[PDB]
Amino acid sequence: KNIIIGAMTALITPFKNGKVDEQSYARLIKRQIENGIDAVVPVGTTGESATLTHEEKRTCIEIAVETCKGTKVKVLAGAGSNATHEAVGLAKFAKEHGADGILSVAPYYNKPTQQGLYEHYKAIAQSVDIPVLLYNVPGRTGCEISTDTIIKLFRDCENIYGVKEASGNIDKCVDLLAHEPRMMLISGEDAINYPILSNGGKGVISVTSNLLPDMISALTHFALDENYKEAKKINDELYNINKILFCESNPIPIKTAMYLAGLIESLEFRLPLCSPSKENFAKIEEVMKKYKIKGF
Amino acid sequence: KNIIIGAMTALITPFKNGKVDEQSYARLIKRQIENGIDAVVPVGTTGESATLTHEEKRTCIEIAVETCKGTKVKVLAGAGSNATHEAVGLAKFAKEHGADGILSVAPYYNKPTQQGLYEHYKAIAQSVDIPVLLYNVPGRTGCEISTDTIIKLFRDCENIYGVKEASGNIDKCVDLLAHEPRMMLISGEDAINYPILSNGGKGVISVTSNLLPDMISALTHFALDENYKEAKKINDELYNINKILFCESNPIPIKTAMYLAGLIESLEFRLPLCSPSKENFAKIEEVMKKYKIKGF
Amino acid sequence: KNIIIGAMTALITPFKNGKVDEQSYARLIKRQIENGIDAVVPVGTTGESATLTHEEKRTCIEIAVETCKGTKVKVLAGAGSNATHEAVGLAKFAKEHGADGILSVAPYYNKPTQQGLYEHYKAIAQSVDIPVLLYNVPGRTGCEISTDTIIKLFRDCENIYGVKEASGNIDKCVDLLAHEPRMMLISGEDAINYPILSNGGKGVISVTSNLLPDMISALTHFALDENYKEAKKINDELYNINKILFCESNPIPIKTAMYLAGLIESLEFRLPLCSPSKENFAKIEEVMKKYKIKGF
Amino acid sequence: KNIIIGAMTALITPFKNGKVDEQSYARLIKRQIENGIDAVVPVGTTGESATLTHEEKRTCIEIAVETCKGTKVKVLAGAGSNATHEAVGLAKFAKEHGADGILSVAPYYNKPTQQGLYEHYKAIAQSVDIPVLLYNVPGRTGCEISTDTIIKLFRDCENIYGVKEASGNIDKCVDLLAHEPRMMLISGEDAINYPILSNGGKGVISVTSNLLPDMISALTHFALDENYKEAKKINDELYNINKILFCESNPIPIKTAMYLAGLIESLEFRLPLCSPSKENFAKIEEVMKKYKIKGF
Ligand SMILES: [Mg+2]
Ligand SMILES: [Mg+2]
Ligand SMILES: [Mg+2]
Ligand SMILES: [Mg+2]
Ligand SMILES: [Mg+2]
Repeated sequence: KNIIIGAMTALITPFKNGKVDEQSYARLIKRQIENGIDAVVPVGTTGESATLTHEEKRTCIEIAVETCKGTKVKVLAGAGSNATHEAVGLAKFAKEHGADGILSVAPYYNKPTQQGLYEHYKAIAQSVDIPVLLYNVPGRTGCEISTDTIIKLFRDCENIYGVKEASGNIDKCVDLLAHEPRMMLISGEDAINYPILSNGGKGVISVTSNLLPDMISALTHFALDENYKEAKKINDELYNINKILFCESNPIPIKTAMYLAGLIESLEFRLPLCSPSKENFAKIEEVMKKYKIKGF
Repeated sequence: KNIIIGAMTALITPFKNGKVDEQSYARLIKRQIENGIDAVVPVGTTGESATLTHEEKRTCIEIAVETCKGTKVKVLAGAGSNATHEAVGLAKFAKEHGADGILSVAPYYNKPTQQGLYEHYKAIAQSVDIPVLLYNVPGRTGCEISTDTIIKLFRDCENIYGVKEASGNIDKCVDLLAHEPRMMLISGEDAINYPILSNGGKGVISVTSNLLPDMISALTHFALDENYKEAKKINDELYNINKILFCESNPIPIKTAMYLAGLIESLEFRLPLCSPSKENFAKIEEVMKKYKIKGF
Repeated sequence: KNIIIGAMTALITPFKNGKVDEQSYARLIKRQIENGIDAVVPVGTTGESATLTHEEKRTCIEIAVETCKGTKVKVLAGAGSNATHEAVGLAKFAKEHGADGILSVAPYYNKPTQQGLYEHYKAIAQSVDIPVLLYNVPGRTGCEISTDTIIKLFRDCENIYGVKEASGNIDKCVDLLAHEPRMMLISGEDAINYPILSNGGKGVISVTSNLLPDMISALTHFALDENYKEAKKINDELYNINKILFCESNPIPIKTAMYLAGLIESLEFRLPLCSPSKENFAKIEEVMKKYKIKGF
Repeated sequence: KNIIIGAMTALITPFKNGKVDEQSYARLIKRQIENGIDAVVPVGTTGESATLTHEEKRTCIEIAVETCKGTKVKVLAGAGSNATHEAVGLAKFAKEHGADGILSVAPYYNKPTQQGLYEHYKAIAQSVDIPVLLYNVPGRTGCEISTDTIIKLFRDCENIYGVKEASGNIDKCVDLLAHEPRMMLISGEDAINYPILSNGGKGVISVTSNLLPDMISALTHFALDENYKEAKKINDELYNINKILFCESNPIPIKTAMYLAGLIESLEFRLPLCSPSKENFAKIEEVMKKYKIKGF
């Protein structure tokens, strides 16, 4: 199977005066490329996919594809939906614009059955010829892709090569790789990046890397080289920022941190996302003081 | 405040060959009107709003408006989104197509903070001049509208008159009406329709009423007339069907039941929703046997 | 079946210099009698049963029996254990001292299966000829007595006549009384006393009644007389204190309130229970000011 | 600090005709010793501590102590209680009978606050001069020892040297060792033995080791030597049995398996524990066939 693994970043989407800051966006992707990141995920959860128009999604994927040309960095485009017809369309659309693969979140809100999830992802995978990474985040979607469903999809569909887990469930991570060791388990939870990698996970799709790409990149490559002592050291040092970045719902803290670091001009979200409380603003600013934040 | 209360039905959306069966939709609405229902909710969760196009939503809302003409039955249109710009747009469109009010689900997947939810709903309420009913369903959205946020919205925005609760949390129902007894609490959980009504709730937005509109209508109207003994008797008799209608994710069981009863022509969903398991199909058929299902 | 129902109080156990203050205990029970309580529950959860010696349990049960003599107030003695051999002994012990019935908590910590729960309570019920009330509080025990297990025990064993539910699950309360309407469902959760009673529950075993026995007894008797408007009114008025009494784990707040009210001499617990934080001490004190606390 | 780490077994307690089978108990401990186990835990959760008398607990600790003399194997005696005075007594008794340390479970059922847990464990630790291992299992106790409380006790009390974690929470395991890397984090959850060990955990207190002590011991010692590929390989191979051993509440499956393997004579529990379902009995028997079970 064709795969996209390694250190990867769920890119924030900066807004300026209500619109996508296209210049900032490209500049941020170049900063990730320059700090050892292996792939970028435009228009994921961290990129506020829910509040972007279809045209803004196209724009962000196109900027990511264009910025990564001539480098080793791959573009794993977010292209999920809780409607199978729309998710299939978004997958073909990401391929048509040159994405190397797609990240496709499990359907939110309508809670499909395991059978329904299987048919959902089989339709997506059969619609394109580029790698597809499943994305399990039950706290956001209201549903869980079972281990059996993931493994069935991995074995039945060529393009489906792994899953990005954001479930706080290391037992499930053991279950997955003990029964299907060929899949690419990807950490979707920065605080437990090292435990997932040390169990055989092959990458991360990180929030923290927006702010500290060199550290997340070093962590991942130490771990993939079985330098677990060095990987664990970085994971431990990052625990405090990894947690504070979820003091409020992601991406509210990471965008606050990027703004505090001078990496984006405006602390703008699209409703229903908004600025954090005055405490969490102060707590994020205080935790950042302990880390070396790369500039441009 | 202008309100929409009483016995209400979250209408299923029947499909035939992948298309909305418009004749069937109108005939099912007529059936609801003739069995004492006070309002119909087109394109809610039970109506598979997630997989309908904007034009199909317009279509279902318009059929609901047209079928209720010349009766007392109101149209409380589903018109929510996890993107505030879209939720405001959907509310304005629901008003333009003749809805009497809107039901607006709490943003799913992106988990806004309480501050974000307040701003979300304040934008929606200010966009139209028809009643707005909040909708709290944390098992599906991944977020909760706190009691404090609900009360603030009720008090600060003229159009917001209550909340549909699907949270399995009678403590919260006490909290709401003990601190703001002027709001309209609406049951969004059929099995506990009577406990919510007996605490001062003023209506239901029901799944079971799709199949048993006369029983759900009688229950609600008994409760509103303070005949609690008769309301509880129907609530108790309906428990088995109320629960089996959630053996699988709503609306999979209710559509299965409508098909088994001959009220819809084909057991069709839009992916990622699909037919129930053979075992759950049999269980639904078994529970139905104890109830008298009105025809057309 | 012989039953013990109505408004009941899970009595706090006052300590003085590390021992049970037997006069205070007696003084507290007559105060409950004088304010309309129908039964008292010595040595329950609220009475710190876990840290009392066997002899101490005997003293509190005997004081309860003697103080209630010649009044209509009954003694429903706490007599549970997570070891069946011991639970049987405590039930016999409780009967020998003149208790009218026993409250028997579901086995904590060792998580018996439903089959094990059945055999546990069948052994207890067969050991005495006085009524047995089951007690389901899964947040504390780690196990749940299923509806089916409760109903089977009710139907198979003479002395088992109902269940005290502290599970925040009004759905289960509907489930219980819809399938076995002859059982005595007892609210073990003060905030939702009225919803449980309004569904056919026949009593409460209350924490709040320690402080406000007149209000809890009036609430219960209003509801049993089908004056739901007046029962709901007291339930609504009591919500703030009903919630603050669990700001920390019961009985830490209620004993704090009893001490603040001058109803007990010193705020003493047995470890691992201890005084609340200074912040919750103040919170409790502030909520109490809105209520009229009967004296002795 | 004095520590007890490595591969450890939460010993089952065999019954024959309702009494502790003392000869079987000694023989099972010798089997653990001969298969590379570094310490045995008499009368823990897996040993049915809840239903043993004070006499039987002393008998089991004494058999463990006597059987381990002249070997390197330590005795980490279960000696916890939800009453601090009793937990202090049991700790004192464990030491007097020659235990090398004690395992002390967080108070069950009575739900102490974090302040209360601190005072509870400080009283225990100050009562003896042997190592004390905390034990967090919130699914069974209804309370959680927070990371902050664990670290405070580790730093404030000499003999408190770590925690056995049964919480399904790899995030917390990262939190613990990142802020206090000197403590001994012990896996109390067999399925995730390897992830905990690979993050710096230093031992296991295992259920599966009752049946497969050689495999658990090899896993642990591979991991302590950073032979992670070999440790993970055993962890993966053991996943199926690790999970099936909790098909029903531990120790029902493990005793069933020990009986099925011919390692104990009689499948006897003390109520409220009981035999597993017929179906689970078969599922355990099926899964056992894939593993080589050492004899005596
Ligand atoms: Mg790589
Ligand atoms: Mg599995
Ligand atoms: Mg409140
Ligand atoms: Mg020794
Ligand atoms: Mg070695």
